[PDB]
Amino acid sequence: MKDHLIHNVHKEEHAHAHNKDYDIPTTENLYFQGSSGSSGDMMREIRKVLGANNCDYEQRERFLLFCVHGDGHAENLVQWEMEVCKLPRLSLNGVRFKRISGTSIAFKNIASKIANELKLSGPSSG
Repeated sequence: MKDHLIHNVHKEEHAHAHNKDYDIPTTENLYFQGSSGSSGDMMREIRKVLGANNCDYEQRERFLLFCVHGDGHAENLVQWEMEVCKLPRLSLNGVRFKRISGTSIAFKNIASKIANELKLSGPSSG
């Protein structure tokens, strides 16, 4: 069971709401929205961002990739896993950012960027 044939199905919808009214918990996890097709593309696209930001990743599970950023040393280094999943409630591939190690500051400052590239929501701390 190997995908030998290519498949490019892009969709474009103009139905959404522009409002800043969300309820985020106090836990240590960030949320984002902005799928680029199917749960698969997510992996491909996402990874693309890392490579661009001199960031490496270690695939663990079919829908699990160990993302990591490296600038110069640990202080700047940051490890986080990105799992791709979809729920009926939100009905939108919810990409959760789990900080395995490193620092919050860098963990966020970088989390905000990745989103920009993946045309993801891009939530901030207000």
